[PDB]
Amino acid sequence: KETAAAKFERQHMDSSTSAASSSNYCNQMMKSRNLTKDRCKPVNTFVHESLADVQAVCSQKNVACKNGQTNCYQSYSTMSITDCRETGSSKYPNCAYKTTQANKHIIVACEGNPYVPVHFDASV
Ligand SMILES: O=c1ccn([C@@H]2O[C@H](COP(=O)(O)OP(=O)(O)OP(=O)(O)OP(=O)(O)OP(=O)(O)OP(=O)(O)O)[C@@H](O)[C@H]2O)c(=O)[nH]1
Repeated sequence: KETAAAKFERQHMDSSTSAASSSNYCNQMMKSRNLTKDRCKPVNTFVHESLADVQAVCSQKNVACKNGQTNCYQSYSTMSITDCRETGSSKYPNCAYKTTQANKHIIVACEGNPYVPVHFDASV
């Protein structure tokens, strides 16, 4: 099956673009990363940094995860991100999203050997 770390890259990494310029970015990216295949994933964040930079967050600031697990980490630096949020008009299979660009600290959960991001928890 798909590994958790690979799923995290597919759902949350987009180092190919410095930031969402396009109003259409989320519509396209939610679809192409398979986040709209079986339903419209309601909220999803893409991070525009190198994979090394995001993996490094697993050795940065240890914080509580929203679900109460203790294995979340907050980036010391802000990073460029895009939040995709489903619209109220959106109806599967024609999922529609608002594309919001920001620079924020990311919070990810890390697991494994190697210790790598497996879940996007929040941005702050
Ligand atoms: O920034 C984000 C937040 C989430 N995600 C993805 O979504 C999945 C489900 O994670 P979830 O936290 O349960 O989703 P959401 O409650 O709607 O998050 P939220 O940003 O909407 O905000 P919250 O978690 O804090 O809940 P809330 O909507 O504020 O509730 P309330 O204030 O009215 O009481 C995660 O695994 C991530 O893959 C993301 O990519 N970027």
